[PDB]
Amino acid sequence: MDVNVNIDTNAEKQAISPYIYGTNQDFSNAKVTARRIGGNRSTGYNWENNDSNAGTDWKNESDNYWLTLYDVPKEKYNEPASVYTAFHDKSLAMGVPYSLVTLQAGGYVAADQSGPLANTDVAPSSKWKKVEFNKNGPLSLTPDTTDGSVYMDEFVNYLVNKYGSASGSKGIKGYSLDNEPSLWPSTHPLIHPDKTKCSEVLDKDTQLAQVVKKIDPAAETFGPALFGFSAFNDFNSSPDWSSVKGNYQWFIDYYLDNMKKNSDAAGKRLLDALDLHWYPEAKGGGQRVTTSDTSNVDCNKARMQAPRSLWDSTYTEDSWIGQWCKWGLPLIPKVKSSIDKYYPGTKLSFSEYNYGGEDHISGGIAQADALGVFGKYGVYFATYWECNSDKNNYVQSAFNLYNNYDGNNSKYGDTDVKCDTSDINNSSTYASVTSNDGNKMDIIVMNKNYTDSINFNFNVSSNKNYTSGQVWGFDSNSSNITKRDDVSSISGNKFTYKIPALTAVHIVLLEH
Ligand SMILES: [Ca+2]
Ligand SMILES: [Cl-]
Repeated sequence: MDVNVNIDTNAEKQAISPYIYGTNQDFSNAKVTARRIGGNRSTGYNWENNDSNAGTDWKNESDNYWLTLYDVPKEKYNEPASVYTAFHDKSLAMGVPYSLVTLQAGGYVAADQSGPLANTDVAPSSKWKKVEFNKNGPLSLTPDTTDGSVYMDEFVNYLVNKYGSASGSKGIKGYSLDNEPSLWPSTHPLIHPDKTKCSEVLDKDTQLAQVVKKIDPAAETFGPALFGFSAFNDFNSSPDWSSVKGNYQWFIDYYLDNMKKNSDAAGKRLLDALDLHWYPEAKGGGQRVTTSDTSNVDCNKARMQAPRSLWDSTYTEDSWIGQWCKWGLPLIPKVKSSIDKYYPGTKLSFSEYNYGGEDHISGGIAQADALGVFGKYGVYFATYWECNSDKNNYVQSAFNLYNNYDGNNSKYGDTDVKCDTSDINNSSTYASVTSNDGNKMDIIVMNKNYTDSINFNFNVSSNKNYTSGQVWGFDSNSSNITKRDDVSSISGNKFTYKIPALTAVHIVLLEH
């Protein structure tokens, strides 16, 4: 089929945030620009001794899981925050410019490593230390592990003491206000048996964000870290939602408006990034696309289309969101409208997401598309979450397609520009320019079609004169990014490139 692509390097310009190419889990061979330590294990992580609790993901088990996961040596097992310092040390060693780390708000953190806890061990008990936000006495780099409490200000202070402020080269840049708070009772029944109130989340986010700003005025806060659309909507059927709803379309408006009001009252921004998790509910072939089963072709197809629910008002996905909450899709324009109406200047983060089929071309194309979307639509931060025991070779290809396509860490541009394809069903196209190198334009082009090749007819409107194009890509035959044939000929900033089915490509155009 033929598809036209119209690029204008002087229209619809948008700064691409460098921190969209992040992860929660390290890749064996993929370039990242941001890393998070967060998720379910964060809520009951004790910084004083590194103990944590799995909650209902793993038998309410209190253990050394985070010590092993983050490769803390045995002689640092009892060093405060050794899990977080191993983590941020690795960020620095890798040259990764942004670490997002999680602080605790659930209410209690593991006191020991006694294994699976009984329902009788519900907090408060000898199994739990109480979280407090403020110590109200002098801070120590050697916190007391023998009392019944753990202090968040003392924790951040330890980290800043080691690394300095976020304003400097080594500082941790971001702090997450715990994790998935409306799921505290079902993920962490032993910490937080009761449903989380809208007023409770607001208050805890507000007070925890004030601790961060006190200790590191330059550090950024991420909240509320909502699990999914149900929490965006009515904070997962929060018992107090009816009484605080008023005119608010959804909990996101309530949350933004009140953080704005709370920030104005405190005299400083307390929320830097509205932080959200997005595991697509989109289905194909009767399956949610997050599945690892790639034998299901209609599921594979839905997977590559699913990123369209983030931005495209013409796309309808097969899900309960698509059926019952059409008002909330496409997601990013909706959230962006809420930000512009309730808390202007707030950034948007996706600290967990995963499109499934990680070891399949449909999983790589969907991941490549999600990364394009984040960059085109003003996402500040995003961190992929691993769902398939590191069987993620095509996910890694997508990351490398952007920032290490040639194995020499050549990267995508920092400025998104107008790049309109005539077929959004069968293709995705992103173009970028690099603010300090006018010699080049970078284009991501994917053929989402399962069987047919696409002749892409490119029309670049620019004052630059591009004369050569190089091409790198992956496809259904290999996750390995191979250098493909050069662009044939460029005449008057126009050229053609034929892409086979299920292929994702990075095109580099040069004036010279
Ligand atoms: Ca203590
Ligand atoms: Cl949540």
